[PDB]
Amino acid sequence: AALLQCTADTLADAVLITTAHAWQHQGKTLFISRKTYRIDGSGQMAITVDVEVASDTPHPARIGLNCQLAQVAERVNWLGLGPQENYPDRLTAACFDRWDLPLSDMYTPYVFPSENGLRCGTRELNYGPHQWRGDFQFNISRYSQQQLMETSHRHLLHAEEGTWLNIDGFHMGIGGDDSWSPSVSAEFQLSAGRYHYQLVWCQK
Amino acid sequence: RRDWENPGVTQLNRLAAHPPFASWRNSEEARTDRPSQQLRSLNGEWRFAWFPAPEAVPESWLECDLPEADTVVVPSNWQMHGYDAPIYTNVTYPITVNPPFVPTENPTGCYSLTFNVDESWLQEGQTRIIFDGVNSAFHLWCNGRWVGYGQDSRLPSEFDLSAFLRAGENRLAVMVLRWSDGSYLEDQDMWRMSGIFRDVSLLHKPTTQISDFHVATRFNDDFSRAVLEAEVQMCGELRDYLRVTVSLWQGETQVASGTAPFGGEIIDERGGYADRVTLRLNVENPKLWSAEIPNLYRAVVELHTADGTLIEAEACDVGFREVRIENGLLLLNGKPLLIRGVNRHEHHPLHGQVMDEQTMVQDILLMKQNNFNAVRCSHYPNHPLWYTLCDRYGLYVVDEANIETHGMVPMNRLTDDPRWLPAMSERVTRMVQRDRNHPSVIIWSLGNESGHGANHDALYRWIKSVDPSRPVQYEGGGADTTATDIICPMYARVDEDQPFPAVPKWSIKKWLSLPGETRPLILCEYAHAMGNSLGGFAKYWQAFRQYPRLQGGFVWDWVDQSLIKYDENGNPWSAYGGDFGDTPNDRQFCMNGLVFADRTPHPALTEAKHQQQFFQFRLSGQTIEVTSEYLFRHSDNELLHWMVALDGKPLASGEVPLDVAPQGKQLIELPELPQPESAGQLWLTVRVVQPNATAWSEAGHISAWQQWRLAENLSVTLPAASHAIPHLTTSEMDFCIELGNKRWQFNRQSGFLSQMWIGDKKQLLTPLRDQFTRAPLDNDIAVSEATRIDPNAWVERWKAAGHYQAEAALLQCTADTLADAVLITTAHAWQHQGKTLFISRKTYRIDGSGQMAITVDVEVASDTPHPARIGLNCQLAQVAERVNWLGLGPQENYPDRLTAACFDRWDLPLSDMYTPYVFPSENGLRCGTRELNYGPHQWRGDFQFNISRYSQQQLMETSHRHLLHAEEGTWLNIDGFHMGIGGDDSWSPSVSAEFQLSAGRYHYQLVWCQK
Ligand SMILES: CC(C)S[C@@H]1O[C@H](CO)[C@H](O)[C@H](O)[C@H]1O
Ligand SMILES: [Mg+2]
Ligand SMILES: [Mg+2]
Ligand SMILES: [Mg+2]
Ligand SMILES: [Mg+2]
Ligand SMILES: [Mg+2]
Ligand code: NA
Ligand code: NA
Ligand code: NA
Ligand code: NA
Ligand code: NA
Repeated sequence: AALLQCTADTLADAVLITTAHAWQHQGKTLFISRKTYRIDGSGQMAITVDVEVASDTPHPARIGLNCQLAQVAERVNWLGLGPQENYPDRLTAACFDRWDLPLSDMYTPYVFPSENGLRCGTRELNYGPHQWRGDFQFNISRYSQQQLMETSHRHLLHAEEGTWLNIDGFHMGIGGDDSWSPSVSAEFQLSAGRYHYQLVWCQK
Repeated sequence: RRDWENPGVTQLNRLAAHPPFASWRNSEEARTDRPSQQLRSLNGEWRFAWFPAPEAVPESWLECDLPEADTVVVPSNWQMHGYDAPIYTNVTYPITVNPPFVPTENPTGCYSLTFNVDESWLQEGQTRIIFDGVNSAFHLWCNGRWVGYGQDSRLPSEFDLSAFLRAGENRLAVMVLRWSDGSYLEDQDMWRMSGIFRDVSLLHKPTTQISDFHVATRFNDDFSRAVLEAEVQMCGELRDYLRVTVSLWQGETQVASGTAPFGGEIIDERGGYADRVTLRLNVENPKLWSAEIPNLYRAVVELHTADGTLIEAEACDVGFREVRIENGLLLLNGKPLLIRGVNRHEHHPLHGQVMDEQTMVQDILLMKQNNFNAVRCSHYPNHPLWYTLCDRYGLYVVDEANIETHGMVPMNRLTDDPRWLPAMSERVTRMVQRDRNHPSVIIWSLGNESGHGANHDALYRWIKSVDPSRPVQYEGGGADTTATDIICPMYARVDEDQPFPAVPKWSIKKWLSLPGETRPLILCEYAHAMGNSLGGFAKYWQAFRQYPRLQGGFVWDWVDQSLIKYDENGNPWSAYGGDFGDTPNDRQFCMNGLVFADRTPHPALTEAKHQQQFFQFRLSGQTIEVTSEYLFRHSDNELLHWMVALDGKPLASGEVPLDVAPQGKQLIELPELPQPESAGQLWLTVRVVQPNATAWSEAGHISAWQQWRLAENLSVTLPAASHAIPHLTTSEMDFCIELGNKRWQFNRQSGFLSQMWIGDKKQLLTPLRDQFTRAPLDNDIAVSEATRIDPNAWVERWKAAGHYQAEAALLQCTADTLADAVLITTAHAWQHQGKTLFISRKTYRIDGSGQMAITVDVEVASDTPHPARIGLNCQLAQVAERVNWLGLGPQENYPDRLTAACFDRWDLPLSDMYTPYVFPSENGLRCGTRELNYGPHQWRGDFQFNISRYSQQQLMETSHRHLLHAEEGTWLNIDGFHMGIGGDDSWSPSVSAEFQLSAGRYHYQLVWCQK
């Protein structure tokens, strides 16, 4: 990430932070992310994200945010598709409802670890004292993506401190027509060029 | 007798049907297709009188011209001259359905002509009269004596006048009935007119003459050898000294010839045809005919005495081609066709159903220029010159019998009735008899929308027996009945099934594989081009290219059937159904063309040209792969032009000749290019240009194109700090922002941008407000009527939900002062009777450079019908001469109809940004636009827009283009999102799901600035 802009403004009942960043590689701009964070008297933090993805870069795996929360909580409660793991091209069986599971059920122990446990079509997510509202896809677990990608076998994974939360505005399909060639259908690739998503993070 | 109310009497004294004759008496004139002294035209000024019924015609008319008659031009349709009204009805008959009777008030047209006959014509031989087209039935008298009668408005009726004429002056009297029993078989979707609307001629033939001739061409396995076989029949004095010589010419060279006496092979216990002879000519390495290379030979048929006297000669152009269906594919000269077709009615806005050479040529040129290779004679045999022109210019033809009984209930009531077999047989048999020697004709059709009756089965078999060289098709009764060799549905969708009981229209892809099915599938009609339509056209072409057995289709249709009317002032205007007092009527349903009645294209034409391209392209790296879809020719008149531009600015370009064999591939490696560090998207556009003119196009004609995005360099460079900060002033009713010479005013009661000044000049006539509706397209209205609401049509669903009348409720309107800008925030709710349909949340950020950034986020209730658009609109005070944009163009393009458009910088006169569809609706949109410039304004983002002098409300409220009036200023519609236009059909919802705005939440953003 390269910073382009970072400003702060006060409005009548809130403070507005505005940022812009570019992600580059070998001098090429891959992605540009523009955001606004508006924090109001109610304590709700409204996050707006507008991303540009260069047309000539391979369509990305996801367009989201992530962070490592300091806390660990017993349950995960959401209003979205579930209860089990579901992805864009594999979510027909999931149902829109209010689901509540222990944190570990939000992690899928595939023998060869990878991105896993996403839930799509979520409008509200509750974890510890935190609540996130919007229309997004998310995964939450004790393992960073970095770990999952560096680890060959599930038995060798170790819970990190805290909880890693990935909240996505958009996520690529998983494919599977075959597993020895590109198998994600065009309609599930993030090829729109410009994406927008918005979330509200507030306290419970 | 009322022979016009008796399907058992379709003619009286009519001569047998046959292929075009001219009775040349010199073989070289026949070879050259020069005029024949023995074939005269009686076209010109005739005498005419109109009567309300046949009972009103006075007997004196048989012997004398009526003083009150008018002199009129023939051929013509009398409605075109104003004698009575033409009627526009689609399915329902124009007369009460009570076969075989017709109304007793039945417009009768009394035509007459005094003409000359030279004595020589009467000293020997036979003199006949030929009426190429009389609608719908007629009695003929010559010199006051009754000659005969004929029915079938679309084929020639011939009568021998030998015994009725005299040297010098003679007078014809033709009593034409508008309605007859033949009308029950002429219910095609078109204007219902009448008269002597095709040519009238007089032909002299010798007493011993060629009465028919059939030419066939058969080949060996690889088409390197052929045998032309010509069966010739004579009438007259049969004698042993007679012979027939058939000679075959390629230009001035005689390639083959055969001579034989009459007397065919023994056929049965009683012998053979002593009045027939079959000549067989071997032809080595024949030049084959196709729509791609219409190679033709000339066959001259000489009837002569053995010792050398030519009696008469007949002739035809011959195209060596084989048509056959094998293994489920329609093959032409052994290769599978891909039909880029169109249905074409014979229509002229001034002349009605009278066709002329110019018009026909004009149409074939445009068809070819637009990548069509085939035409369906919807729905009757055409004027004879049509076939000659398709044979010479090269178009594949589906010749269709003049049989349509759509309005019956059920549709096969007459076609399944043995009593109507005779009438139907004539329509099929006479067509085959006349048109069987034209190579352009590749498929015979039994007629249209007449259900499926046993009469169809019988006639299907008759053709199969008499002419095994062409497949027979017929759509009625479900498009895959036992009366068709080809599955030929109308408006079947690509992926979507429409399972109507008894006659379902399956997805074409699914249809091919139903249990036991094996036939090829070619839609006889698809892509209903009514108004702003052709949405989803590319979906059909992708399917056709992907599945071998999907062999194309015929678009509906070529030309709008509008008619010219004149206003008080005498200015012409385009009329449709009901415009002549005609009722019941089907309004605008008569206009479904790719082109306007004067041949001006509608925007959809470029979409068809593009999807129908003959060259396909793939890009890998800087290697372009060109694939030819031609089956027979090499790309010998083609060059590849390539150009790279950055956001519309040319950076490089070149040309490469194309050398690709039919079905072949050519790899083209592009040069090291521009790697610009400057911001923007690089775009590659390639075009195939024909350097040399052809019979159908001018030098430089563009036949195909394609575009691809190449490298993109996203701008990361920051705007230069401004030495200014807009000032805000507030009152209870407004928020006013000032910056330099600029000012913005926002109304606090409505929540909208009410005015803007540049300098001190007001810029808006109406505020900028959200818009979620469109002036409905023909496809949105479909078959809805005020008198008969269709609740499933889009327009009706939007109406019912209140979209057109919902009112914006202000939920919030705030102003904030930033470090370097003023920020206005608003939110509105659109509601209708208790229900919140849409919520619009926006921010307007006006900074120190004078730019206004607008962000819009809309929510759409999931249970309201998906809206036509999600955008803003306003009436600008200025009117500027040009419109310049960076986006898709240059022509009108919509989400489901934009493949043909190319992204570039376009600049057109304002008026070009409006599409004058006869029936007004939402029109002129251009999609995928990044920057729009109009006068002093500039708008940037990623949107679709239209701009014109006509409001959506005005377009929605006016039924005819000629009644529209430019409003003050210019109306601009800038959409974040716009619904597809549809058109798979125009009488049901046809917009594909992926083109409906059903996302629930929508985001768009624009920046409005100056210059
Ligand atoms: C309106 C449908 C029930 S019939 C539909 O009408 C169209 C009108 O342009 C064309 O005539 C089509 O051939 C016909 O199938
Ligand atoms: Mg009759
Ligand atoms: Mg000779
Ligand atoms: Mg003589
Ligand atoms: Mg019809
Ligand atoms: Mg009507
Ligand atoms: Na891994
Ligand atoms: Na095909
Ligand atoms: Na029509
Ligand atoms: Na060439
Ligand atoms: Na209208």
